[PDB]
Amino acid sequence: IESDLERAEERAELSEGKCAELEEELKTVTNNLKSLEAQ
Amino acid sequence: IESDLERAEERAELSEGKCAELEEELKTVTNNLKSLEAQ
Repeated sequence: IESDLERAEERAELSEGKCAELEEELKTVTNNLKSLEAQ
Repeated sequence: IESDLERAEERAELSEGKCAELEEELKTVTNNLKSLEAQ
């Protein structure tokens, strides 16, 4: 169960980092879309 | 350790669910941006 918990924490950290990066990417993409939609 | 694994799996699977929703949101907004920029 300890061996289970360590890899569970590792994948959780990886997923959280990926989610944060994708949230930043979403913010940038929607900012560019809003800027381009003016024309 | 069992309790730790339980709530770890809980918020982990919540994280991948949110990540998948964010992935599809990025895909659709990118498609919309490409469609607008095509013309």
